Amino acid sequence: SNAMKHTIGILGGMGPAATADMLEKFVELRHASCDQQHIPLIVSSIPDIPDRTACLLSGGPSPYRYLERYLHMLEDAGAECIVIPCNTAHYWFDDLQNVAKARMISILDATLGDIPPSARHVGLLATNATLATGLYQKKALARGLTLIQPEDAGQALVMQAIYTLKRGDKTAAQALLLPQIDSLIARGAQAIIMGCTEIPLIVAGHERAIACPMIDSTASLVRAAIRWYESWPDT
Amino acid sequence: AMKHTIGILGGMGPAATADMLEKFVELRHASCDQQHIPLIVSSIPDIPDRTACLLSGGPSPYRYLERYLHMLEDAGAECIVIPCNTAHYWFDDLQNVAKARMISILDATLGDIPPSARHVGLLATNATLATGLYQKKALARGLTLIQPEDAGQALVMQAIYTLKRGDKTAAQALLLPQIDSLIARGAQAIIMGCTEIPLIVAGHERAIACPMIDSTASLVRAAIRWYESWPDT
Ligand SMILES: OC[C@H]1O[C@@](CO)(O[C@H]2O[C@H](CO)[C@@H](O)[C@H](O)[C@H]2O)[C@@H](O)[C@@H]1O
Ligand SMILES: [Mg+2]
Repeated sequence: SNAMKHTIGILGGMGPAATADMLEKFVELRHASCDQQHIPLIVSSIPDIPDRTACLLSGGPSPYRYLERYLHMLEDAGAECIVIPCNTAHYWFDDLQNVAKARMISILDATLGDIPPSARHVGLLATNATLATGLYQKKALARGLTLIQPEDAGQALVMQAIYTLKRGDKTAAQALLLPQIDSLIARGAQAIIMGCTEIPLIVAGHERAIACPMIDSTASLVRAAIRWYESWPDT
Repeated sequence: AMKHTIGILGGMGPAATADMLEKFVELRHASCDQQHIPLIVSSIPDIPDRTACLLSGGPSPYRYLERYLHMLEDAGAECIVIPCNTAHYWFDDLQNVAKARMISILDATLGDIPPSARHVGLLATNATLATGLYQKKALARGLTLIQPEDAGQALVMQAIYTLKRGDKTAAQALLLPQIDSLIARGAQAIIMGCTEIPLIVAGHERAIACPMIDSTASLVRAAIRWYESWPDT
């Protein structure tokens, strides 16, 4: 668990299914000949972190002091680099980066970096809060992208899909989400960002039925963390 | 950290550890994220190969296990579970050094076998079989364990390490005929006694004529029971 081992901490639990999905992806995306070749990881999946959207939109209790606590726990355990598999939680990214000893890597930049340069007009599937606070907007503008978001009726259904997956019914979530993906495509999306970490779990298996490339924010962050680990002269 | 947090001392291998987290989500009833089990996970895979140590004279995993155990405790884990069957060779030693509660995969798994199944197949690593980890516990319960013959066990071992290398399709081609052989030999149930096995079998249970007992899922259920036994949870 050495710091000199370049251990990656996952500040997770938002939600727990997305965190488990990230772990599976670290295994998938890392080239390894055996157990011992995989990436060293310490994971916090401690879900009591208050709901991010309720905080931002309703003035519910802030997740910030939980994130800070669990970040220091990971650092104290030896994590040299920290990744957060929750898009909405990146509202607090800069604040956490101010207090962090460990390197931090943003899901937002990793995700935008994984969009083909030819897709200028890009759908965005995310929580109401990620949209309302514009987490992707400045970075997308800088890259010369136009973000396409579901209109109000559609967005409510996307939000319901996310929370339905969070409650554990994937089938019901899919029936809610898939029609919203087609609407984005019908409106001209050249790719669609899955900008909430439950979305890839809902979509999994249907990519073939979907006419445009889906950009997986969780997988993008995993790839970035892998590059970070692999950059070291001793790894 | 959180009250009654469960540490997972994982990474053996990492795919099985990920499978364990998925199962904690599946098997816990929760109204929302905030009702899920608090977990801190070590998946730090540099732990030396368990079977290689035991049958091949390779370096011992023990000191790694002890280190990461303390790490989890220091992070606030009050109960520790290990999603590797072969690593239970060291369970008693770890429990001695542990302040936190520990829950054995072996007992959790045997306790989930239907009482009607007397003659049970066992899919596990060579080391788990050779050191008899399941053996004494099973006999106490009146079970008779059936294991593959030499040739078949080499293929089970190959399947496990093939999954560990990341090819599930090749692992399945290797494993499935060994499952059929156990049933042909009269297995009333089969213990998947290696945490990679459920990953290989997943998607095939219907094709399989007898119940498979998932060691990972058994351990998860036992940890959930431990967590829910707290009056302040
Ligand atoms: O847009 C760049 C901006 O993003 C931040 C985090 O908000 O860092 C991200 O981008 C960097 C350069 O691409 C990466 O090295 C880094 O890992 C990623 O988090 C800021 O640091 C930076 O100003
Ligand atoms: Mg390197």
